[PDB]
Amino acid sequence: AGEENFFIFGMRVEDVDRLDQRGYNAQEYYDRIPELRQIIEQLSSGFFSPKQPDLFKDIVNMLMHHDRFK
Amino acid sequence: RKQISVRGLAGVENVTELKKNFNRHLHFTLVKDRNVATPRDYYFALAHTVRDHLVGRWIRTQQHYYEKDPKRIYYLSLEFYMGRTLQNTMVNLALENACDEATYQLGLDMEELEEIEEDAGLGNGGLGRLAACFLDSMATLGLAAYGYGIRYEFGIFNQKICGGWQMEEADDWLRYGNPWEKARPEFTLPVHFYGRVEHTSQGAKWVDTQVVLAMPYDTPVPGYRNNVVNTMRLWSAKAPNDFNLKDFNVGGYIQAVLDRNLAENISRVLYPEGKELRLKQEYFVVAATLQDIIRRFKSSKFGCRDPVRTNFDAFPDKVAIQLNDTHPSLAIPELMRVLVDLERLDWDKAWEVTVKTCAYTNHTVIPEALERWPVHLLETLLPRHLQIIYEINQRFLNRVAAAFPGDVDRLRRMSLVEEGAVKRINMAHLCIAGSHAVNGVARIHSEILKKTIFKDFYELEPHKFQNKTNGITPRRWLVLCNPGLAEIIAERIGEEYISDLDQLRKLLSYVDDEAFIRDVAKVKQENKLKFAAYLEREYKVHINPNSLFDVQVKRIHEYKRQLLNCLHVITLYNRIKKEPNKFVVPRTVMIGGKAAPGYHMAKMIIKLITAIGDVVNHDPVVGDRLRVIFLENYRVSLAEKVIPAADLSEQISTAGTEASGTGNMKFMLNGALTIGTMDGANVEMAEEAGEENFFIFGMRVEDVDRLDQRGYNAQEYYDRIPELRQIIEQLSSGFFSPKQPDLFKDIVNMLMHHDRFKVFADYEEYVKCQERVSALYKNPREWTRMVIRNIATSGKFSSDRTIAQYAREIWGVEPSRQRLPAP
Ligand SMILES: Nc1ncnc2c1ncn2[C@@H]1O[C@H](COP(=O)(O)O)[C@@H](O)[C@H]1O
Ligand SMILES: *Cc1c(COP(=O)(O)O)cnc(C)c1O
Repeated sequence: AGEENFFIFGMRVEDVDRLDQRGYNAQEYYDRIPELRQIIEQLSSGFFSPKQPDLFKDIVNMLMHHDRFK
Repeated sequence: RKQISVRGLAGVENVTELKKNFNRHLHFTLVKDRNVATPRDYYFALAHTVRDHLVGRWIRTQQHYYEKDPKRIYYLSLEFYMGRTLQNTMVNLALENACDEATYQLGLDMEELEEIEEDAGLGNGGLGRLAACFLDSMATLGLAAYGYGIRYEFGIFNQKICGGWQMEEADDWLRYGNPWEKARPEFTLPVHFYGRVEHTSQGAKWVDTQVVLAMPYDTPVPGYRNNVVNTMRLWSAKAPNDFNLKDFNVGGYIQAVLDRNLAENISRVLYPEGKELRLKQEYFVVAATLQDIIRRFKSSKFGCRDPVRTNFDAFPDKVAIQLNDTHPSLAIPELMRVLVDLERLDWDKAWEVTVKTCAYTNHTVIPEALERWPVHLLETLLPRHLQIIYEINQRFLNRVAAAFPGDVDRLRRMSLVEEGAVKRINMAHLCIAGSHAVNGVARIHSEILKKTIFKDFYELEPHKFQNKTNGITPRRWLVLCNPGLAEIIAERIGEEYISDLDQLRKLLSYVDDEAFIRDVAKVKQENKLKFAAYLEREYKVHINPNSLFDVQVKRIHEYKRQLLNCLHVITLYNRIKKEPNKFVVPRTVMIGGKAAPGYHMAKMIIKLITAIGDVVNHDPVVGDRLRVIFLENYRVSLAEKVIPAADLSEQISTAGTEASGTGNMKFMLNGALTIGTMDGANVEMAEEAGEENFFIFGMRVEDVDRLDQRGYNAQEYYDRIPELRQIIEQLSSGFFSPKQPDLFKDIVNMLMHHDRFKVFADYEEYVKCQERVSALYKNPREWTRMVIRNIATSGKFSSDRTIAQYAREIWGVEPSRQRLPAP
């Protein structure tokens, strides 16, 4: 198709291998990236869940603290 | 009739009498003979000779509570880790010397026979050890208490270590009788299941329910020389046996041979998810129990003291119940069903009584571990019950609303009905609302309840949330298990300590008396001495008596961290090998404890410990400077051999996790220095003994939240600490596992990339605090004066203190070490 003709992005295999080697910490991205910080805090307040705000709690921790898939 | 008395049948501290009794029971109770008796047999001759006395005073005490009619207390716990009765009974009734002599004059040795008893397998860990202590303290305080649980027939598993892997065999401790128990077929009760609630005219009726029988078994519990003897009453489930033709359900189909075995295995085993049997086991223990509880309120004289309704108004004056952990919560709506539906009160006169009866001990901190049953699951087998929980719920949320008006979100958090995919009933929140007292079991713990877990229950009900720090009996865990240290502490200050433990501060005088200090150190030389030997006799190893007996006995679970301890032992191993001729204090590291089946991490840590064992214990360069031993089938009678022998108690969990920890304590009283993190019951020990008599280390709860805050990243500790990096690469290459290199792949990876508990983080600090430990062991007079200071301070940890605090601030009765009359 041609590389231009394709929206191919993000990490390739090397960088994940290299981030597994240098330890991946999810907090560090959260503290820089500003709309991210914002939407995680939205998920915890229970923006997207008023009746059980608490409900998405495990998606947060999964990400925040223990995500294999980056 | 008056002619039929307890009276003529004894001689008590009398050799010749007990030798006469022993010969009857061997030949008339046992219908055995000297020409035929086993060791197993001479302990049922002896245990029966020691039981006569144990029951004559039970006869007397129970009559004594009917006549005195004291408010009664009932500890509802699904696990009583009793474990070995001959000696606690011999020493709580003071017949040990007289017996030792009788059996001795007969020509058997009493110690032989003592070891044939298999531990009374009705328990599992913390929760259930505790309950067992509280019975010896509650009898001793002359309180009219009771212990009610299930009699498990197969306990929980016995641990076998085969191929350095854990094999779970079955505990049929019930194999040749348990002489300490009495079967009462005649008080069998219906426990009801499934069914439907037919609401008729004046209420609702719970119709069409399967019935299971609850048979009781009575085990007398002797207080310490105060002549009381209470009861632990456990229930054995049993099938109805109409199953053949009587009912016209069978004949044509006995596929309900099933009903029969699903019923018997409520009493078959301990547990060990939302399982229909766990709830069956919970309801079962409660219900047959609440009919004995209400029965005695009617029959124990109070049938002639009715005044009005044989009133259940006089019920919280004269009965008291304890929910020891959410495993009896159904006692609360089981009681509201008995009062409203079966008796006939209105729902407030029924609730007043229930909330004025139930007090519930807590022992959990993490949300994730509070009890929560699915409501459909309560619909099918307990339909009336989940109707009564919903009543409770409506009203409790209307109270809450009277109080925090406008807040809906609090209402939707405090309710007993949790919502998600699969709605559940917060058995935690049931317990709190149906109670006049909630209490953690250690100060840091009770406060985190009020602060973070149970908080909206404390703004609403502040007064309710107390605490009553855990404690241990001194009789099992110092006299019985340590006659030697029992002996020299008697020399310098006499008995009242055994019956009054903060009286051990008197020992702070002797801190520098060279007699004392040779004698505390000598008693320990000899406790280690015999344990080196069973570690040869009953299992195998070459122990060096003269080493730092480093022990760690915990639930083999990730957060308890025997992988922090595995890393320090690989680090001594490496050290002693890079430099074979440096003086490093010789150690015997010993770890023991059960996995609990199917937990794969745990089962791999038990193998890790034995892999390391095999390597260091066969490395010739090492000699006896280092040995790693896995103790197998840790249970109450090992705990009583290993604890006298320990010099270092390793109480190392992640800062913030242990809620308290009953064994923390067992060690202190037995003179062993504690290495451990600032959490649980370390917190009030490092306060009682003064911090510098303690080896407190690591991260504090403070800096664990902090670590989570900037995100713990294991690899950075990996990249600075050079001995760590070394052990990780040893684990992976299969230095410890040569035939399968890749065998510890999971543990490694765990540590390195997803350890919820921050083992690496406490690795520099822990190796250095141990360096300071071997340093102080290298100087016998100061390590012994630390020890004297930790023993002198044990008092804040008697179960006699804890039980007192129960009797006075929750159950409302008064302790008494006064002797009851009897025989
Ligand atoms: N009405 C009573 N009068 C005197 N002693 C009693 C009475 N009821 C029970 N006991 C004693 O208490 C023991 C336990 O009673 P129960 O609660 O029926 O298991 C009995 O074995 C007797 O020793
Ligand atoms: C006291 C005791 C326990 C308690 O475990 P902790 O780690 O101390 O809470 C466990 N097992 C036995 C045999 C005990 O006596």
